[PDB]
Amino acid sequence: AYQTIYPYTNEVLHTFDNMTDQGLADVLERAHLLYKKWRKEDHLEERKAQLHQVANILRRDRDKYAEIMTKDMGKLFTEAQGEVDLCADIADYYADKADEFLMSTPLETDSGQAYYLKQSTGVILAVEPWNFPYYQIMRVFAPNFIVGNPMVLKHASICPRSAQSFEELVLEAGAEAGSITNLFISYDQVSQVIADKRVVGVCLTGSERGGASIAEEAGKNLKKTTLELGGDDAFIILDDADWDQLEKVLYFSRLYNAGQVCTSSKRFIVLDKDYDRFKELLTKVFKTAKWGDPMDPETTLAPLSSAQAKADVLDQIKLALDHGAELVYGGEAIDHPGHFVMPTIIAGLTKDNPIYYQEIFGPVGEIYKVSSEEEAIEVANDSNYGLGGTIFSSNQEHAKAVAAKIETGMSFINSGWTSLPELPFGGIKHSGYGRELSELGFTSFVNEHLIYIPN
Amino acid sequence: AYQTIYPYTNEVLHTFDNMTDQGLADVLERAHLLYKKWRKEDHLEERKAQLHQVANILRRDRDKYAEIMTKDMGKLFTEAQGEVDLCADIADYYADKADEFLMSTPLETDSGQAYYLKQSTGVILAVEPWNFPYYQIMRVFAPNFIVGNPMVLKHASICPRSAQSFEELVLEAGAEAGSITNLFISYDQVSQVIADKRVVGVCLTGSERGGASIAEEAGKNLKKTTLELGGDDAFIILDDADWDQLEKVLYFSRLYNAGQVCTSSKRFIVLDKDYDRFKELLTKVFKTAKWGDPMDPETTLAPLSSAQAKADVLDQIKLALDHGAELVYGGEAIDHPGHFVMPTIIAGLTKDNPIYYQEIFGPVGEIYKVSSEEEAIEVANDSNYGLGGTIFSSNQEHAKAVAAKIETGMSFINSGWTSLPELPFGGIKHSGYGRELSELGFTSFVNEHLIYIPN
Repeated sequence: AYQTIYPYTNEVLHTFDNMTDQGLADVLERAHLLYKKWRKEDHLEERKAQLHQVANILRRDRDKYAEIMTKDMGKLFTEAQGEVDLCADIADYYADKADEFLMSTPLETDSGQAYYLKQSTGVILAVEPWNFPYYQIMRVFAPNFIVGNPMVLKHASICPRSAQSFEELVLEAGAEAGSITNLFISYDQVSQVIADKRVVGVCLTGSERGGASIAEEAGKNLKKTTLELGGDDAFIILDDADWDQLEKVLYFSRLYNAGQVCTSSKRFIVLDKDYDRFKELLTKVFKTAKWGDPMDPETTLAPLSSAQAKADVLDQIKLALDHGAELVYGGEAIDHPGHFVMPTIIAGLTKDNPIYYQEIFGPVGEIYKVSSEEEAIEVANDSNYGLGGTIFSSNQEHAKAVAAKIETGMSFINSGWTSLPELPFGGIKHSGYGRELSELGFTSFVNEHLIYIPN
Repeated sequence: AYQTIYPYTNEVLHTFDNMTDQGLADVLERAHLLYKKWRKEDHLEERKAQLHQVANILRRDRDKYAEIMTKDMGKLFTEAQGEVDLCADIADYYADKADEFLMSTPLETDSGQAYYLKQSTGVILAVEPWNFPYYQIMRVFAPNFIVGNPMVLKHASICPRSAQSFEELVLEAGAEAGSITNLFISYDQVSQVIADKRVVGVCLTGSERGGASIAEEAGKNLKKTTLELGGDDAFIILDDADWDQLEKVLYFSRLYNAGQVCTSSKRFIVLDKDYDRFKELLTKVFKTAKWGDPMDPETTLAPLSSAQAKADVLDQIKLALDHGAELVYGGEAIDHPGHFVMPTIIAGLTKDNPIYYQEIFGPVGEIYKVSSEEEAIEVANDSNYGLGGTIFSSNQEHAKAVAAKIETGMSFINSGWTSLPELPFGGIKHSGYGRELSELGFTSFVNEHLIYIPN
């Protein structure tokens, strides 16, 4: 069912009706016709203006959209405001970059005249998750809208107001109906969407189980995909780390969005010499957490997004301890109807402990002790994931050199993750493939169309 | 089932044994360790030199490799020599472009310093087809070898000597064992390879049946893919076409490789006024075909690549006729043990004739009648395919304008298809996704690895 249930109170705020098969067919036809219209007639300047207006309305109504996200999935209102801010920038970015990103590309050849165009292809299915309900949509809506690929959206079951309001936002901005349409549909209907010939690509952000299910169905139907999945990012503290600067980023690095971030700093990798010192430092930082009402500006730790999310995180902590890990800090129950998990730190994970290799989507710090920088890299790369990661080092060339040795899509130097419209975002291994944002995130579903005139 | 049967004589020339499970395990580990070696040690200049040496050996022994292809799958020896030539050029191209294509890319941001690296990812499975046994391998081996992604190859069951000799060629050039390894393996084993954690991407060229099977398995295992599939390219003759230039390219356009080309000119689209003239012109051209021994330099039409290929094409011709199409020319049996199909022209396909929308992988001309340029574009785009195509018009700017309106990945002006190392090759719809060749074909299985240093 599609329901808004506030994670702070566990109470129902909204219930939404499912889309019928005929409603879905009607939406796909409308989207296909819009694709054809944008191919036949030049409406680029209108779409650029409309995307700027999306950003404008997000600015005007920021607190409205921020609260919608908090009420859907529980995140701190301040974090949700920041998410709106980033969405504003992404929309403005792709509208501003439209002409440059759509320009024909000459090809060097002495055999004739050659270039390629960057053209729309059709209707794109976006499958997006609850942890960043707006940002994950905007990352794919903005570039696809600019090139002229209408979008249909299947969002998380627990953020239906976010999903519905996003469609409403785009219509409010003046975009033609069909530019994006939210689909309150079943998994079986999703399969039908993927098999529909009007649909020409699927972009997914979410879990690797959802990713595998969707990518399998897309492959069956010859549909191109991009996958933005989870991570188990290594935050590697080198022998020349600045420990003052280190302390200042730790809370954000693991506890932002209550740790429910694919690029959360999930595996801290620390040298033996520094191990006791880091245990104490991370404990100090985690102790500062104040859980409670995510609408309250004093609150610095949100409840998790659902009862199941909380259960799963608690079970993972328990699994870790049952297989020999050390409980360093926390792990005690929070007595409140909201889906709260207290900041918890574990260490002593060995390779035969399942949690050594599992992503924990909650506020769980993990400390991996290593004996050398070589081993730090080995442990960092001994992962089924490879999304982000951090290198902490006061020597810039040292930091860059270690970063290049990590098998991962992103390396953040002396800092936890961030995202900006101009920076490509994506991973390797079970973290997925393809890139979103920057110019790399513009061409995923464009037809690079060669035109060749031989001499 | 890996067996060379010469399509001219129907004689078995080679039977090969399948690779064992242990053999395959050993190959995958060798490939993985080679990936790690090339990550941890800079061997780019060695690989550049080795790839140039692959080109050197192909040049020196061109006739050997051409004959291998002819004997496997029946193509004209002269065409196979041309295929070798293109392979030489692709190899030299990626070796020459290596440093440019591998350069770090600075990213403009005022929030700090950012760049992304282009790094290898792991072992790539290439699944390749019989119609261009060497060229389809080289398109993916050359860029991946340069990147540092070792390759394992599953080739068509009917070109096993081509497949084995390609591995031998790379070894002869001095490349380290594991740079490419041919796999004589079952579909069971192919699925094993796709599920193996050491394998990080799958590139396939071939039919959409195999493409869908492979992409479905890749998706289930979160493995990135590119698909280069079939086409039903529209060759559109506009009202200002140069008919002398037109006559000169028609034979090649549909009868090169006996029509067994994803970018063959399968749908000729002609205006009412020109229809009778084109019918007799295409008939004139087709009657010049001389079938026979593909090793004989006077032979200008090869047998098809297998008994089943011939049977499939003959069945499609009959399906077309049974559903109301007109037999313009040909359609008569060639009495010979080889898999010969004579050049055949059909017309009068209607939208309820299945052949209107089917790819015929043989020497079958199809003439589609339209009453306007607008209708020609609509017919060209009314296709489950979108790989190549041709616009014929004396006004090249007009041809360029019309080409942009075609839903397809490539448009060839006043000419049939071609391929060059510097030109991207690929399609949309059921013709697949992704691009091979050019710099676009360099990055398919590269980790675009962001390094971000905030101020």
